[PDB]
Amino acid sequence: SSGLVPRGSHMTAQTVTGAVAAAQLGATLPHEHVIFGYPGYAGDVTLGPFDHAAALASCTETARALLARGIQTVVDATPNDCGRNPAFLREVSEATGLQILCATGFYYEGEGATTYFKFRASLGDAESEIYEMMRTEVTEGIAGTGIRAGVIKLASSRDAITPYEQLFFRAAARVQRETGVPIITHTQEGQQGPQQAELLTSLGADPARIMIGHMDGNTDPAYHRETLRHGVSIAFDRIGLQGMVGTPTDAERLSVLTTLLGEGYADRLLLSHDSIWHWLGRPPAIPEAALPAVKDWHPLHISDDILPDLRRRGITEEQVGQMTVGNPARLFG
Ligand SMILES: [Br-]
Ligand SMILES: [Br-]
Ligand SMILES: [Br-]
Ligand SMILES: [Br-]
Ligand SMILES: [Co+2]
Ligand SMILES: [Co+2]
Repeated sequence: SSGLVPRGSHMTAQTVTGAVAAAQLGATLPHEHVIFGYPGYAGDVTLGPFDHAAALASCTETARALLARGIQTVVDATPNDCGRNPAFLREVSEATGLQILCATGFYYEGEGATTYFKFRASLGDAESEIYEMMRTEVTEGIAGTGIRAGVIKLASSRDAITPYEQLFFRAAARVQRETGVPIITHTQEGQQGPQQAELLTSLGADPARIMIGHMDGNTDPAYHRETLRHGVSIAFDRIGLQGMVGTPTDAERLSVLTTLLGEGYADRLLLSHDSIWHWLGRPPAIPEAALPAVKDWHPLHISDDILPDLRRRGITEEQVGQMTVGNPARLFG
């Protein structure tokens, strides 16, 4: 246990099929979405119903393809208000053997279903209600199913971590101190990474259990270095999603990544795609102009294209193993 180890609290990762030892996690994708729906998708149920058999077939096919790559674990980062379905994730996991951790949390103000908790906040202690929800889902289970969330998902807006969002950050810090559960986050358009790390650590959350995400959204490495100073991990977790409404290209992501790797930050860098295996609501109508922005946007892209490109650029087998196996084992295990 060299380096920065988690402050003895959580002893094993909690997956949708039960507890799993850190050493059993293996190569892991720290931020993906088996299924996902933007708030409102359920309102379009008549014309956009969930085809369970089709979704299970497509998702198990993806899980099998990941296992072929030696990826044994996926962290599903889907917020409670964005189509999270623990029971479905368990079906996919039981069917294939792929380990899946699910999340507890609400999305950022710009895209989440915010009305409910904004209302609860106007009436009383919304932070405490959110804390109770997170704590119960992490320690006891979700929706009475016994399936527990293995990570807390937090998300902030671009210009600030809004009052609405801070309710979740404060509740999550409290649950993190009590259980030691991992925290993963969404940052909007390459902003607030430092602010998130400062806020969570100042609230007492363990930096060794924190992964600030969507950091590939910023192409100035000083921003990543400022975030990393807090002792937290950062994830380039939308690899393959290029030029989509402002995101950098993978070439730009790799430049920052290789610069950080050359500066010895391998112990704090994680890689994922933020892929969606099966969309909820009506199947997305992909515009002909956006086809290139999503061509590498699937979960086999890091295994097949990114890792070999890092290796040929001088990144070592040990560094790749640290990012894809070592880091996840410590952060989620
Ligand atoms: Br469920
Ligand atoms: Br279902
Ligand atoms: Br609020
Ligand atoms: Br490799
Ligand atoms: Co996100
Ligand atoms: Co995501």
